[PDB]
Amino acid sequence: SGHVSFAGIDYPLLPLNHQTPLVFQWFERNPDRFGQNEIPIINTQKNPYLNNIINAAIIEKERIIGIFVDGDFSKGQRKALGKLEQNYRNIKVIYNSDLNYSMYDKKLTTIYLENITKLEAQSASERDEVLLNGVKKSLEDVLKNNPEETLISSHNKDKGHLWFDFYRNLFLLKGSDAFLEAGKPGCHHLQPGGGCIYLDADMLLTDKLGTLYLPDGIAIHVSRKDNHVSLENGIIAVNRSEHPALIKGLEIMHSKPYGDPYNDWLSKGLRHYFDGSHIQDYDAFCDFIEFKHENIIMNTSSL
Ligand SMILES: O=c1ccn([C@@H]2O[C@H](COP(=O)(O)OP(=O)(O)O)[C@@H](O)[C@H]2O)c(=O)[nH]1
Ligand SMILES: NC(=[NH2+])NCCC[C@H](N)C(=O)O
Repeated sequence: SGHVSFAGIDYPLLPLNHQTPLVFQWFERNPDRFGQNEIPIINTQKNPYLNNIINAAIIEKERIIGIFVDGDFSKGQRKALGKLEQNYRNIKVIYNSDLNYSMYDKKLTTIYLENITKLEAQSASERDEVLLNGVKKSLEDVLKNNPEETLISSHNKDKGHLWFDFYRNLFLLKGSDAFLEAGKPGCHHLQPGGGCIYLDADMLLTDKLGTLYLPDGIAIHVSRKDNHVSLENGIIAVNRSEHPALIKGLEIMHSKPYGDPYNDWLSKGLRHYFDGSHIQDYDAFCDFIEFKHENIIMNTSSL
């Protein structure tokens, strides 16, 4: 079609054409279980992820493919990627540290003390003292820990899947203009403030994707098992840099102690923007926001 309507509000279908890079990501918790001249990206029987990205890139030789990487990498491991970039020159390896996220950041001192004030400003006969006393100990712990400790820093390699699911959302905020910001070659063909398409390393390209259309230019993976639907970070595709729905999620991260990429940023951000006030069912959002493509065998890590 040409559009779709949700909550009584109308939403046009926006193009994501074959310029639009596929993004993969690998945040490797440990680099030293790899050879120091091995591409520090996992390619094993249960998940041969390094095979699923190349084959993706081969199926799409004339669309850019980004590999969003992060980990304390040996010089030789960085040149394993280097060989990978010249041996296939649509592939663009991008180091997390080569991007500046300061414009999207916040200090937990700030974030906590905000909530401390909000709660203390409410009726004592109404307020969440249980929470009121947790954010102050979180406060108590960050002071002693480190004055200038922020959201972005917190969600570190130590913090497991919050490491890579947090920075993912940041990446997409920066979108296609991030190929430029690290300095990656032969990316002049990317449009400004342009979108991207993240992929779990395990969503398998089979055949060409083509030119995607979305409600307001955003879609995400939705799980459907067996009797269940969820929204997933397995696929994320936007049509531009700093899409609002994710922007709102970045705000909810700034305005909540203990925000979470999955529940707060991704999930509630999308849905508050799309459904600020909850007129449509959750599922009827999941359907409205679902990313459909027949040429990808979705989320093959469950097998
Ligand atoms: O050590 C890891 C493990 C996972 N991932 C990311 O998590 C995504 C999906 O992970 P997987 O399918 O293995 O786990 P699931 O979330 O499906 O259980 C991958 O594409 C990666 O982007 C990562 O960056 N580093
Ligand atoms: N974003 C994702 N696709 N996450 C994984 C969801 C499926 C999960 N691997 C399972 O056990 O079924």
